Order: sequence, then structure tokens, then C-alpha cells
Amino acid sequence: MKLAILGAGCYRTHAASGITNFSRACEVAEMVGKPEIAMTHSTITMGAELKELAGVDEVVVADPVFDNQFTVIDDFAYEDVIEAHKEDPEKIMPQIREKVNEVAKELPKPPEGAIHFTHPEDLGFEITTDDREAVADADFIMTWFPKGDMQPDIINKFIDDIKPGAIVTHACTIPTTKFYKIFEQKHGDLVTKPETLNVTSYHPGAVPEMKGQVYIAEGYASEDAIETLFELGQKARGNAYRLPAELLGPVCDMCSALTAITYAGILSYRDSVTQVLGAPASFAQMMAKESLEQITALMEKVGIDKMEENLDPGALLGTADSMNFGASAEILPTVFEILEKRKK
Amino acid sequence: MKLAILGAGCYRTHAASGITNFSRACEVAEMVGKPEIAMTHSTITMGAELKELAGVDEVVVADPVFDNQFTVIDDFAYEDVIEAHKEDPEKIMPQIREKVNEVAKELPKPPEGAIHFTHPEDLGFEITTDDREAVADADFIMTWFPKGDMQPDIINKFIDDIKPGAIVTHACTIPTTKFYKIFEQKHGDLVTKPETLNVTSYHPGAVPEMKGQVYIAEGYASEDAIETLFELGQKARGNAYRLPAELLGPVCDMCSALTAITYAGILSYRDSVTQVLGAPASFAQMMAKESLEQITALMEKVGIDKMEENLDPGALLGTADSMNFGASAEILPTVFEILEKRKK
Amino acid sequence: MKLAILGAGCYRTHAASGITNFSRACEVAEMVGKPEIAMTHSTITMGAELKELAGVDEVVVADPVFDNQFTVIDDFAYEDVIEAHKEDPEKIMPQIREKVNEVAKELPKPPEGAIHFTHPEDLGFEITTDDREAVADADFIMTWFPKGDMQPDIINKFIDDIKPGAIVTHACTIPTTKFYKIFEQKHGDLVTKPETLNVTSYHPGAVPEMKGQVYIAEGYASEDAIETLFELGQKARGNAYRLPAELLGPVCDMCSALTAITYAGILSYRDSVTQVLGAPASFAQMMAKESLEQITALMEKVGIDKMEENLDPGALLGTADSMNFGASAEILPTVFEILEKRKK
Amino acid sequence: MKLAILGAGCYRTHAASGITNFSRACEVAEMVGKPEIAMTHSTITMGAELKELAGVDEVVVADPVFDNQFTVIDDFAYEDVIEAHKEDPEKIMPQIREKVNEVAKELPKPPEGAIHFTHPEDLGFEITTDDREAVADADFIMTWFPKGDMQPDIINKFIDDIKPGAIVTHACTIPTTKFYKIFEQKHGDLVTKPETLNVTSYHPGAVPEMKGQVYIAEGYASEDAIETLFELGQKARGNAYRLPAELLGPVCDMCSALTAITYAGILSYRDSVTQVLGAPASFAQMMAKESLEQITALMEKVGIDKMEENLDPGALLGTADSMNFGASAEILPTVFEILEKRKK
Amino acid sequence: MKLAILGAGCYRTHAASGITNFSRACEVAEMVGKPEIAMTHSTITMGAELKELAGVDEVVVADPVFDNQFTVIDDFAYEDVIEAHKEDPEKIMPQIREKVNEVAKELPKPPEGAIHFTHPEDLGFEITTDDREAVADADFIMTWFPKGDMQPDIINKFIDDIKPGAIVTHACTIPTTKFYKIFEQKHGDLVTKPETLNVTSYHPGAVPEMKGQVYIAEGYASEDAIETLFELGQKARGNAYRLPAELLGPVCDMCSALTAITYAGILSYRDSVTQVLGAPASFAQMMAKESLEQITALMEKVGIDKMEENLDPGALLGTADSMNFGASAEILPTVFEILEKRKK
Ligand SMILES: Cc1c(O)nc(CC(=O)O)c(C)c1OP(=O)(O)OC[C@H]1O[C@@H](n2cnc3c(=O)[nH]c(N)nc32)[C@H](O)[C@@H]1O
Ligand SMILES: Cc1c(O)nc(CC(=O)O)c(C)c1OP(=O)(O)OC[C@H]1O[C@@H](n2cnc3c(=O)[nH]c(N)nc32)[C@H](O)[C@@H]1O
Ligand SMILES: Cc1c(O)nc(CC(=O)O)c(C)c1OP(=O)(O)OC[C@H]1O[C@@H](n2cnc3c(=O)[nH]c(N)nc32)[C@H](O)[C@@H]1O
Ligand SMILES: Cc1c(O)nc(CC(=O)O)c(C)c1OP(=O)(O)OC[C@H]1O[C@@H](n2cnc3c(=O)[nH]c(N)nc32)[C@H](O)[C@@H]1O
Ligand SMILES: Cc1c(O)nc(CC(=O)O)c(C)c1OP(=O)(O)OC[C@H]1O[C@@H](n2cnc3c(=O)[nH]c(N)nc32)[C@H](O)[C@@H]1O
Ligand SMILES: [Fe+3]
Ligand SMILES: [Fe+3]
Ligand SMILES: [Fe+3]
Ligand SMILES: [Fe+3]
Ligand SMILES: [Fe+3]
Ligand SMILES: [Fe+3]
Ligand SMILES: [Fe+3]
Ligand SMILES: [Fe+3]
Ligand SMILES: [Fe+3]
Ligand SMILES: [Fe+3]
Ligand SMILES: [Fe+3]
Repeated sequence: MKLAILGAGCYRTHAASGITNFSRACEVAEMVGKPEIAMTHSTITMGAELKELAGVDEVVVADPVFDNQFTVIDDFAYEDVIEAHKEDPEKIMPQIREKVNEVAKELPKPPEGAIHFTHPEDLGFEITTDDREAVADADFIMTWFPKGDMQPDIINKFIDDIKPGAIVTHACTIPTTKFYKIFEQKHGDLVTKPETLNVTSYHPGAVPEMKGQVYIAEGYASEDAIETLFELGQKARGNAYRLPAELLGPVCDMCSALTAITYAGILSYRDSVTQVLGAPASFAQMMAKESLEQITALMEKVGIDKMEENLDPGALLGTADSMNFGASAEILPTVFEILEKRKK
Repeated sequence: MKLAILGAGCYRTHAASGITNFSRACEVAEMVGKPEIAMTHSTITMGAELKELAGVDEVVVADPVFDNQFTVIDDFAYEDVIEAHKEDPEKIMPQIREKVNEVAKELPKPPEGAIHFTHPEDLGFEITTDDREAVADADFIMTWFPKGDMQPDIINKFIDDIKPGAIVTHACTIPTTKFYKIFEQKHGDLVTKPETLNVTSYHPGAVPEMKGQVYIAEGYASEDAIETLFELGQKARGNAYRLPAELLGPVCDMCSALTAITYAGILSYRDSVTQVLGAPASFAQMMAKESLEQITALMEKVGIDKMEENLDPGALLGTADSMNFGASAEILPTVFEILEKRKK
Repeated sequence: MKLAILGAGCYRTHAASGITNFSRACEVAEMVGKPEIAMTHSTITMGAELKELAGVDEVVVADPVFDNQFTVIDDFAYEDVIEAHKEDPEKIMPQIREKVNEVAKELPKPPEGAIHFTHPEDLGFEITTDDREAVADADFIMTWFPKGDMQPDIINKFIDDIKPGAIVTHACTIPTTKFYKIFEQKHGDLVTKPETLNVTSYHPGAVPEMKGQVYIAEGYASEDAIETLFELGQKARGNAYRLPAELLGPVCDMCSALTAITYAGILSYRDSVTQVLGAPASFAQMMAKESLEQITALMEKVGIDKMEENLDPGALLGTADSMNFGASAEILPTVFEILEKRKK
Repeated sequence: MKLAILGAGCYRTHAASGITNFSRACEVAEMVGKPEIAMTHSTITMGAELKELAGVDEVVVADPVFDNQFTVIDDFAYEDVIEAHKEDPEKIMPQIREKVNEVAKELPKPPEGAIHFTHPEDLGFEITTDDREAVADADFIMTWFPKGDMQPDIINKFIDDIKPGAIVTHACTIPTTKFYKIFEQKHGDLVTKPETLNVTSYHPGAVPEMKGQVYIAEGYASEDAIETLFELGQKARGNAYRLPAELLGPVCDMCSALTAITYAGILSYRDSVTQVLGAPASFAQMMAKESLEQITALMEKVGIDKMEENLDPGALLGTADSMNFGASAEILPTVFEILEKRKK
Repeated sequence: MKLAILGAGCYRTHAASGITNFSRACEVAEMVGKPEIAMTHSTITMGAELKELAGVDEVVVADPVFDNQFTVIDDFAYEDVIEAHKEDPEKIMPQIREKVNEVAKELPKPPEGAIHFTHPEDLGFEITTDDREAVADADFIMTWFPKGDMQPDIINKFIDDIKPGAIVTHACTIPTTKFYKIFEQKHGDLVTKPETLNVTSYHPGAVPEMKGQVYIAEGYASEDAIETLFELGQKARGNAYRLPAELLGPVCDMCSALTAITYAGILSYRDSVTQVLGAPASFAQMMAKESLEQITALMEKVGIDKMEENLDPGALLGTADSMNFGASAEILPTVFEILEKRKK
């Protein structure tokens, strides 16, 4: 298998957030005995995992920055980073963040400059600035691009060079639907077998040097492609989730808390209805559909900031008690406390 | 099992059509050795099949007509009808149609009058005019009502008397969606297990005294209820089809020919794409979706009578040839002949 | 009239398909006594037809490739191609395909390289690499561009240089709706007469060197512009079809077979209903709308590959027979055979 | 031709409005020399016109009120009403209104009581309380029913007694779409020619005893039926309008003023664009669509009462002047005055 | 405050229209005693107003044209332009238009060439060709770009250089919704405070050198940002309007006349209903919604050019009279005259 990584990333925004570390990269470095992995970031971490843990034989990284100001900070010893991450990463992260922040004051932003600590060539990756050459014969094209509306112009330079059947993954900067539309080939004048590509995601939560795990979007790749990528992700990232593409946004670090609350509510309510009340799941679903749709419509109509002046949180208290049994009895206590505090 | 048939039917429109006979009723009469079944019609045929072939122990028929002018024509011997249907039903059907047509000139229409040839009491059915009493303890309520907008007022008289879990079937005079809405119980003030009913269909093609077979709508009954009814229908009607409720209309005697052509086209096209061209089914589906949606939208925009002045049938000929292989090669010959004759 | 062709095309994918030839180009070459037309392809064939058969006085072809590796293969004599196409094109096409395939191994793809056999300058066309200069004073701008999402950036370089009222046509790589949006001028601050353009298509089936005919999209150009282009296409391509723009995709070589089957079904069903049954076309249309919409919705809900496990093909057989008369009786035989073979 | 009028009407709400008279009924009375027509109202006026001016040979009026308290006020001489309506109807209308108002204090509302001044039997109409018998053999069924949600139960008693092809008209108390749904016969089990009815309207503006004219809804009857009814209406009501059914509501006495303003604006704007600016009508239409849709959406979003706090009327003044030429220059003066007075 | 103007504009289309002048620029020149303002145009006028009347301390103009053929016409004395605009601008505008038209024959269009009369550096503005440097530290980014589909590629070069919270305004060449989508940042992997921008408009009617006033789109910026911009616009442009973004198009110089007519109708009808009839505004709104929606749907269904053959203008006359009172009585006279002339 040949992996082509399109976009090496820059550390600057990771450092600037103040809240990331190298825990996962350090774990992988120790697993495979290659200390330089410990300070990889972004797609370089993910490529090193795929190469060293999942048997991906050939890795190329393409990014225009390699002909510009690709900057490798060498101030930090890999073994010191590994050691700090064994107990408290914040022993060393403040020094790293301060150095990166200083470099980023004058170093241009990508693709003119990028900040790394391990050169990808030292991981056995090929490097290039030519996306067309990187994707040649690639089985897995891992794209890591800026914001979605810039992606068609980037991709259309190399789309016709992609190997038929290749797995192509998108960054969270674009919805899967829109990324797929770049590749979708519909109508034609010559009846030849289409060069179908398998569009999906290989998207980490947080930043991949910090956390394992990976999210694989379903809906736009074959089952075989999803299974292949899921198994790679299990080996390389430590765990993987395959999920409908339309749920990627809702499970990101900004949104997931709300999706999680709502989902826990749906599942708990469903189980109270079917397991204790004894009604069909379809009954739970009909009630849930109307409840979810109407609370969502209220938010959109009046604004999330004005919901309480339209629906007093206290209005729910008396009637919500009626379903306080079974699975829902685990979650309602906290909900009642919250709504009691917020009632008019 | 108790079956409550709500609506006995009238033969008059069957006779008036000029195109029906008693072939199936005669077949069942011979199978079970009860000649009087041979001239049943409508729900009475279906009830006799369920009782005599599918083990339904108790049958009641409710219809207001039993207190009005329920008319049993006795001019025809069951054995003569059976004998005629062994080779040519039209030996006897013209005499039957003429008699029914004459009776129908003065006999009021249902529910004031109804024309039968076998009294249901002679089949071992209970008869009543009270729908509320008929449905008491019934496991299968087979409704056979006039046009859909009259059904809520009829049903609401007995809906609260129905046994929880009962299977309730609707006539083709109402869509399943609308029939279900009569029964749907949504919101409530007391958390008790809902008295869920299993809404479906048991609908024959043509008229049931003429043809076996039955259509069972999916979407609004439990899987167990659909399976129960499907197995009853196999035994009682000789065959059964379970299908999404929304397809009932499209498979009726007025519509099915078009649905059949379109479906045969979809399946043939799909198979050419996947089996010969080697593309994924999803590719066939994306093309089919746009093709079907746009040809449908054209019809709606300009009228079915004006399609050819907008899309010349000849416009399709050259390009349609490009997919002339595999399964599609069986159906395209006739299609090309048709479009060639219709081209501008 | 001045025609500006934007995009000369490359033969490589035509050769690679294994299924095209020069039949139409050869026919035109013989009609006008210019053998070099016989090995034109793509827009060059169409331009030669317009110039030599439809009186278009001035033709310019613009393509960046003219300053890059525009490659004219001279291995094949025009008269040998013409002679072979009189009886069996496959006497010579394999040699041509093999040569093109070999050249295409190393020649860059367009716009860096392109494969032709007749230089457009030898047809009396002006050549340029500047789209802005090509479109100056052009009455007909025939665009032949890659995939639709690349077209705005190409077109916006020259859109303000187009002559008011010009006819502008798009390749099948973009839907007419989306191409039109590039040109649509809505709001403004100075009330001056808009420089309205006439957006349509001039799109051949298959490849134009192989087959005559042309498809002209309606909906986004004046009636006068459509009529002008239709008459040019009749003369230049031998026949023409004008059709709603939204039907272009559905009539392409990949899709047309399905559209053709469905359309033949609609027309046949309509005619049985109106001509034999004697009902209004509106009755046929109401049934057809529901049938088409529901069979399409089923496909989308369960997948084209799973339709039969939801709607048994055999379910249609009994009821479809009821409309077996009139025009529908020509098409139903094949349909019944297909559904009988596929029934559960 | 046989006309069946279903609903005789009651005068009480006409009198109570304080604003109606018998001008049209008096005109018809004088035209045909039958003074008793002068104090007909509602459908009785329209039936008398159809019989006496349009050759309708047979008229029956059905209404339950004929077996209840059908009340004919005889206090007023027809010739005195005719004479007053020659110059000032308000010489006599106050006396009539006061008498009707007094009678209506104790007389039950229809169908238990109804107030007339001319018994329909004295116009040569048959009277009945049985709708089923009235519609027998009727070519034109003029329904005049209360509010739409009561109409299915009324109509379903007689729908199966209607002559195939009959013209059936609805009161303004129901939209044509909903009335049509009562009659629409879709699916069926026996392929016989449907008994298609021609659903339309014959609806007067104001009250028909006061004003001539009639509105005939298009969309749900054959062209022949609409033409027949239009020609009857021209003769009987003095003028007629045929219009899309969906525009009936918008042209009623409550709504028409707004529809008229908007329509005059659309037509004036269109003509300025095409005739003076010289742009295609499609350009005017694209601008008008967005303008109409967005002003409508604003009203719905903020409420008709809050539009000005969102869109200052003065915001339109400067830019609207730019189209002040041609047809629009006739209507803009008043509009500018209005918006100037309303500006913030 | 730092204002970055992205796009200096070109006068050529203003001159070519034949209908603009420098009235507002001259007024501002006289107000602040800087004659060179009198022949500014486009964003330069607006920048000079903001600097000289609204206290904006720092103005930079970025445009690629400054490194190409930025052309300052010096044939006209500022004081002569000011003097002419005191009484009749057409004393001098024809000479200006002719000169500009001649220059524009050979000068390339922007961004290769642009026509001005006052160099922005002579107004105290910084000039640059680098948008990224112009937006650095800018509080108000006034963009003035060509057609919307070119804007993402322009903006994405500098979007990450914008100061958090900056106000960013768009030209009328793009809808606010689409411009906002360029900037919208949705999902993310690191929970840091988003760098929210305040997207709105600062759009003049006509051309800003001719007319004061400005339109500020609501919906995509904070209330504080809208208020800030509204107050700047009041001072700098002389008046300002804040309105829902979706109404910008409808109030442009091409569309406003129709929007104005319709809005005046809505307000007049509403007031007749509430103030004279005494009904709730919600009653007026329900009627208006149906009227507006249906007249709009008719236009779309049949075409703006075919409305009268479907809805006779005369059909409205009789019923529209019924609401002829109150506010509507001011506007109906003209409407009735128009519809009377147009009736069939
Ligand atoms: C900071 C950051 C991050 O955490 N996550 C993601 C993706 C995700 O979470 O799904 C991205 C894109 C990112 O931004 P970053 O700037 O680190 O990476 C973008 C990369 O994208 C590269 N790039 C820009 N244009 C091109 C191009 O035309 N081709 C290629 N191959 N790389 C390109 C840049 O130089 C840069 O290395
Ligand atoms: C002729 C005919 C037919 O072939 N198929 C169907 C149904 C289908 O194909 O799905 C119907 C309804 C039908 O009409 P028919 O008039 O034969 O049957 C309607 C029956 O419905 C009965 N009925 C009317 N009102 C009531 C009521 O309130 N309760 C009951 N139980 N039956 C009622 C009538 O008296 C009559 O016997
Ligand atoms: C092979 C092929 C084909 O059969 N049909 C179509 C259109 C259709 O069926 O509707 C296209 C576009 C095509 O692709 P091909 O690569 O042959 O043609 C695209 C042409 O488009 C040219 N091109 C690319 N960028 C530009 C540009 O900016 N301007 C112009 N004028 N041509 C351009 C290319 O160099 C090339 O000659
Ligand atoms: C006052 C009034 C009016 O001006 N316009 C309309 C219609 C329109 O403008 O389109 C109606 C219905 C009306 O109400 P009105 O009460 O005058 O008329 C309703 C009539 O409808 C009759 N009616 C009620 N139920 C039935 C029924 O079952 N059958 C028949 N035939 N008439 C019925 C009533 O007794 C009454 O005579
Ligand atoms: C004539 C004209 C006008 O009246 N109004 C508007 C806007 C509105 O009414 O809302 C525009 C855009 C216009 O077109 P004009 O050609 O005058 O202005 C476009 C400007 O936009 C500049 N431009 C083009 N590309 C870029 C770019 O990448 N960056 C910047 N800063 N300016 C650019 C051009 O050189 C030019 O000066
Ligand atoms: Fe991400
Ligand atoms: Fe998210
Ligand atoms: Fe049926
Ligand atoms: Fe049907
Ligand atoms: Fe681009
Ligand atoms: Fe094509
Ligand atoms: Fe297609
Ligand atoms: Fe009315
Ligand atoms: Fe109305
Ligand atoms: Fe503008
Ligand atoms: Fe506009």
C-alpha cells in the first residue's frame, strides 16, 4: 500500500491553543522504538502510525511548503518529551509553546511556512511539492487542506492522476458531501467503467499527536474501502469509529457535548418506553421525532438566547416526572436540577 | 382467531364492469367441498377462504345492509357456476350479469341494498349491523369501506372497542397513511402502555372471487403482525405479497402496468451497469434517480399529453444504444421500436 | 458569424475507450471534398462542419495547449481512414488506437498536451491561447471545458469580453443550470439594458467525429437563439434535438437507456388510457405521477440493489395484466417476461 | 340542460352587512319581464338568470330547509324594489334590512330556517329536500354549502348519484383543491372508464343579487366544461372570468385590493423593463420573483405589523426612482407619496 | 479605526451609463474644503467621507491595479466640476463621459487598468497591491469585488490575516448569504474562542459619487457592529438604512420600484384592515400571504409575459372596490386605472 499525504500541517495553531500535547505521538514512539515520532504532529503522526503500526509500506508527503520555509525546530530532545509525557506533559509543553509562538511571529503561515520538530524524511517518507506525483499509484490519499472552498482548485490539479478505486479522505474543513461532489463523475458520452473513487475520512479528534482515535465517514465509499480504513485505523490510531458522514460535524470537539447529551437522552427515553412501558420502539420514535423537531424549530424561530422567554424551563418539570423510570431515571435527576434552577 | 369483516360488499359494480367472474371462488368451493362458496364475492369470499383454508375459527360480518335490503339472488345453481368455470366462465357470466344489472336498476345502493348469491349465515358467519359488537375480541378486523373521507366517521364509532394489538386492514379506497392516522394515538396525560393496533392491508387484485392473491401493506404494523397476515394470505388467497404501503396504489389494476414497465427498466438498467459494465450499484442509482426525477418533472411541467413536443422520442435513440448490452438488451428492442414510431 | 471554440480537445480518451471511430468526420470530409476533416475530433469536427456545411464564416479555436505540447499525429493518411470507414472502420481503428495509446503514455494531459491528427490551422481556423481575444466579437462561443467546478475560474477571465447577445454553449461536464449561474447578472446600481447572453448547449452524443446529431438545451436562451442554433445544428451535425436543459444528463450515453424505457412506458400507458379506455390524459398523468414518484422513492429509500426484497417483481404481474391493451400491449410482453424471471 | 342547485341560501347575513342591495336581480327582472326575480338572492338569483337568460331548461333547488322553516317575506312589492333600484336603492333597502333583522332574531339559522322574498317554486324551479334526487341526471350541480370541513359529509351522500361528466361547482367556503379531493377517484381494481366529473366554480363577487359577474376556476375540469360554463356565465351573469382555481381566494372581496395592487405593480414593472429598457421579460421575472418572495418572507418572519421597523419605507425611495419611466411611471407617484409619509 | 478598502473601482462603466454625475462627491468636497474629493468615485468617495466626516483615522486602499495601469485623468479642474454641480451637472458631464469613453477604448479593464480623477494618495490614503497587508489590524474591511463567484479565491488569500471582530462588507455582486459562507467557521478540533467576524454591507444606491445614502445588511454581524456601521454611514453618507440582508437585492436600482409598489400595497392594505375594518393585523397577514404567494406562483408557472391570458386584469376590478377605504383608498385609484386599461 502507498499512502500519499497531501498537507503536512503546521504546529502553530496547536501551540497557540495552549491545550495540546504529544501524548499519543510519544506512546507510538515508545511502541515502535523510534523516538523522533514523539514530536510529530498532524498528518505526520498519522503517517508514522500507519507506516510503523499498520504495515503501510510507502508514504509520500506533498506540500508546497517544502520548497518554501519548512521549519524544523530542534531545541527539544525527543527523549525529554517522551519522559515528560510519562507523568506530566506540562513539565515541557510551556517551553515548547513559547518557542513555537516566537517562531510563528515572523514565520509565514502555510503554505509559505510550517513548523515541525521532526522532518518527515527522517521517518522514511518521500517528500515532494507536486501533488500530482504524490498521488500517482497511491492507494490511500490523505488530504489535509484548508477551508473547503479552496479545495476544488487544489484537487482538480491532480484528480485525473488518482488511481481508480483509491481511498481519498478529507479534512474537517469541508463536509464529506461537498468533498464528494468534487470527485463525483455523473454523465458521460462513452460507456466505459467509471473510475470510481472511495471518498471517506480519517479524521482524528483533538490533534492526533495528542489523542488516538479516528473517525471514518460512511456514505461515499464502498463497504470494502470503509472496512479497510477502519482496520488500518484500529491498528494505527488505536481505535476507530465508522459513522454516517453527516455526523462528523456533530461529533467534533466543538459540538460533541450537545450531540452526546441529546443522544443519551434519546437512547434513555427509548429504553424506558420499550423496556418498562412495553411499547414498540416506533412509538418512542414518533414521540421523539416531534419533540426533537419542535425544540429545534423553537430555537431557530426565537434564537437560542431567547428560548426560556418562550418555553419556561419550569413548564417541563411536572410532566417530565411521568416518565421517570427505567433508563431515563438515570439522566432525569440532573435535568430536573438544571430546569428547576432555570425556571421562571 | 376471530375475524370481523366490516362491509359485506355489493356485486353490482362487479357485474356492471362486464369483465369479472367467479374463478377463484369456484376453485375454493371445490377445494373444501362447499359449493355455496362458488358464488361468494368481495369480503365474503375472503372470509370463507380464511375460515375454510386458514383455520380462522370465528367470522362475523357487520354491515348496516343486513337490516335494510340485503338481497340474495337464488336464480343460479352453485354447481352450474362451478361447472362453467372449469372451462369457459362466459358460458354463464352473461346471464348472471344481466340478472344483477336488472336487480340493480331498482335496488338501492349500499348500505341500503346489496346484491349477493350466498347468504353469509350459510357459511357459518355471524351477521350483525353493529360494528362495535363485531369488533369485540376480534383479532383481525377486515374493513371494506367506501371512499376514504367517509372512513373516520365510521371507524370512530368502534375504534375504542378494538382489542389491543388487533390487525386492522383497509380497503383501497383510502391510502394506508390516511387510514393509519385515524388510529394513531400520539400524546397523552397518563403514562400507560398504548393500545397499539397493527394497521395494514389484505387487499386483493381485481375482485377476490375472480383471482387469488393478496397485497399486505408494510410500515404501520409490527413484523409479527405482517408475518401472521402474510401466512394467512398464502393459505387463504393462494399467494401473498408484502410491500411498502406507499406502493399499494402504484400496483393496483389501473396503475400497475406503468409501475411494472418502469420497474423492469430500473432492474434491467441496474444489472447492465453492475454485471457488464462493472460499476457499483450506487452509480446506477445516481443515474436512475436523476433520470426518473427529470422525466417525472417534465410530465408534471408540460402535461403528459405534451411531452413529445418538448422531448422528441427520437432524441433518446442514438444515446440509448450505448447501453444496449446485458439485461437491458432484452427490453430495449421494444423500446426502440416504440420511440422510432413516435419520433418527430 | 464568428464562432469561438474554447477547448480543442484531446483524442486520448476516445482512443482509450476502444469503441469510437471517425465515421461522421469521414462523411463530412467526403461531403465537402476536404479529406483532412476525416480525422478531426471533438470541437474541431464540429467547427469544420459549421464552417463547411452551415456557412459560419470565421472560426477561432482557443486552448492553452497551443503554446504547450499540441501534438499532431501524421502516421495515418486521411484517404485510408475514409476508405476504411466506407465498409469496416475496424480495419484501421486498432492501429490508430494503439498509436494514440503509446503517445499518451508520455505526452502530458491537456492543457499541457493534446493529441490531434489535423491541425486546426489547416482547416482555416485561427488559433490562439488567449480566450479573451477569441471571444471578441464572437456570435457563438462553444466551450469545451473540463469538469464543471473548474469552469467559473476559466470563464470569469473572459466573461466581460463577450459580445452582448452571444450564444454560449457548455460541455456536458457541467449542468446548464450551473453554467448559467456563471453568467447570470442579477442586481445592479445603474439602470442600463443588461448584456444578456444566450446560454444553451451544442452537445453531441457519443463523440462528434463518430456520430452526427446534437442536443440543444432550452431554458436559458431566447427562442431566437435556440432556433438559430437548431438550424445550424441541422445543417452541420445532420440532425438536432432541442430539449429542456434538465434532460441533458438523462439523455447522455450513460443514462439514456433508462430514460428511454421509462418514457416509452409513460407514452404507451398514456395512450392506452386515453385512446382505449377513453379517460382524460389528466387521469393517466395522476396515476403516472404517483407510480413514478413512489418507485423512485423506494429506490432511494432501500437502494437500487435491494428493491426486489421490498417489492417482489411478481407482485406486479397479476394487476399489470389489467391494462394489457392498446399501446401498452406492445411493451408489456417483454416486461412480463422480465418480471416473471425475477419474481420471488 | 338540468341544473341542480344544492343550497338555496339565507338572506340574513346579506341584510346584516348593511351594504348590499338587489341591483342585479332587478336588472334581470326587467330584462325578462318577471318582477319576482327582483328580490331573489344567492343561488336563486343565479338559477333564475341561467333559466331565463341562458336557456337552462330545468332547475331544481335542494335544501333541507324546505321541510323546516323556509320563510318568504311578503312585505315588499317587487315593483317598488325595481323602482327604487332605478335611481337610489337606499330608498328601500333600510326597510328591508330592518325587517330581515327582526325576522332573524327568532328564526333559526339554515338549514332549520332561511329567509327569502320569492319562493323558488314561483320561478318554475322544482324544490326538494333530497340532494340525491336533485342531482339525478343533472348536467350542472351548483353547490352552495357552508364551511368546507362540513362538505365531504354532505357530498358523499350523493356523489355516486352524479351523472358522469357533470359540471360541479363549489362555494367560496372551500378551496377548489379541497373540493376536488372529495370527488377525485384514483386507484381501482377494475379497469373501466372513470366517471370523471368536471369540478370548477361559478362564484359571484359580492352577492349575486347585487352584482353581475362570475368567477370560474380552472384546473380541475375539462376545457370543454370550462368553456361551457364561461359561456353560460357570460349570458346569465353578464360577464365571466375564468382563472386558475388557486387565485379565487386572492380575488375575493376581502383580498382583491391587495392582489390588484401587486398585480398592477408586476405588469407595470414588466412593461418598463421590456418596452423601455429593452430587456427580456425573463429578466423582469427573475427580479420580480426575488422581490416578491423576499417581501413576502419578511412579512411572515416579523409580522405584517412590524415590517417598517425592519425595512424602513424610506429605504426604497432613492433606488425606486431609478425605474421611474414607462408604465411604472404611472404608479410610482402614489407609491412614493405613501412611502415618504411612512419613512422613519 | 483603520479602514481597508479592497478595490478602488474604475469609472468606465459609470461614464458609459450616461446617467451619473459627481453631485455627492462635490457636496462632500465643499463640506470639508478639499476640492479633490469632488471627482472621487466608488470606494474612494466613500473612504474620503469616512476619513473626513466620520473620523476614520487611517485608510488604506488595496487593488492590484496600482502596479498596472492605474490612470488618473487630469483634464478636469475640481473647481469647475464643483461649480457645474451647483446648478446643472450636465454642463460638464458630457465632456467627462466622452474623455473617459475614449480612454476606455484602449485602457485594459480592471485589475489591469482603472480610471480615476483623484489619486487616493492625494487624499491621505495608503496604497498597496497586497490585500494581506491592507487588512492587517483593520477594523473595517470594505470589499469592492467583481462578481461573487470570483470572491472566494480573492478572499481566501487574506481571510486568516483579518483582525478578530473586524467588520467586513461585501459588494452587491454577491449576496450576503454567500459572502458570509466564505467566512463562516463551523467545526473544529480545539475548543478556543472563534475569531468571529462581523459580515455586513456598506452599499450605496446608484454610485456613491452621485448620491449619498448607504445600505447595511443585517443578519450576519453583531448588533454592536451594525450600530457602529450605521452611525458611521449616517455621518459619512448622510443617511443610512439597516435592513435584512435578503432585502438588499430587492432594493437595488433595478428592483426597488417593484418592491416599493408591493410594500406600499401591503402597508396600505394592512392599515385599511386594522384601522377601518377593525380586524387584527394577523387577519390582514393571512390574506396577504395567500395573495402574494399565489400571484407570485402564477408568474412563475406561466411566465410574467403571460399572466394576463390567465388572470384577466379586469377580474380584479369589481372585488377590489370592496376594500376601497382607509389607506388603500390612496393607492387603488391608480391601480384601477391601470387594470381597466389592461382588461380583456
Ligand atoms: C492546523 C490544522 C489542523 O489542526 N487540522 C487540519 C485538518 C483537520 O483537522 O481536519 C488542518 C488543515 C490544519 O491546518 P494546517 O495549516 O496545519 O494544514 C494545512 C496544510 O495544507 C497545506 N497546503 C496548502 N495548499 C496545499 C496544496 O495545494 N497542496 C498540498 N498538498 N498541501 C497544501 C499547507 O501548506 C498546510 O501544511
Ligand atoms: C364494490 C367494491 C369493491 O369491489 N371493493 C371495495 C374495497 C376494495 O376494493 O378495497 C369496496 C368498498 C366496494 O364497495 P362495496 O359497495 O361493494 O362495499 C362497501 C360496503 O361497505 C358497507 N358499509 C357502508 N357503511 C358501513 C358502515 O358504517 N359499517 C360497515 N360495517 N359497513 C359499511 C356497505 O354497505 C357495503 O357493503
Ligand atoms: C475528452 C473530452 C470529451 O470527449 N468531451 C468533452 C466535452 C463534452 O463531451 O461535452 C471534454 C471536455 C473532453 O475533454 P478534453 O480534455 O478532450 O477537452 C478539454 C479541453 O479544454 C482545454 N482547456 C483547459 N483549460 C482551458 C482554458 O482555460 N481555456 C480553454 N480555451 N481551453 C481549456 C484543454 O486543453 C482541452 O483541450
Ligand atoms: C350567506 C351565504 C353566502 O352569501 N354565500 C355562500 C356561498 C358563497 O358565497 O360561495 C353561502 C354558503 C352562504 O351561506 P347560506 O347560509 O346563505 O347558504 C348555505 C345553504 O346551504 C344549505 N345546506 C346546509 N346543509 C345542506 C345540505 O346537506 N344540502 C343542501 N342541499 N343544502 C344544505 C343551507 O340550508 C343554506 O341554505
Ligand atoms: C463599476 C463597479 C461598481 O459601480 N460597483 C461595484 C461594487 C458595488 O456596486 O457593490 C463594482 C465591483 C464595480 O466594479 P469595478 O470594476 O469598478 O471595481 C472592482 C475592483 O476590484 C478590483 N479587484 C479585482 N481583483 C482584486 C483583488 O484580488 N483584490 C483587490 N483588492 N481588488 C481587486 C479591481 O481592480 C477593481 O478596481
Ligand atoms: Fe479536524
Ligand atoms: Fe462540530
Ligand atoms: Fe380494492
Ligand atoms: Fe393505482
Ligand atoms: Fe478558484
Ligand atoms: Fe459530452
Ligand atoms: Fe446521463
Ligand atoms: Fe362566496
Ligand atoms: Fe380572499
Ligand atoms: Fe452595487
Ligand atoms: Fe435588485
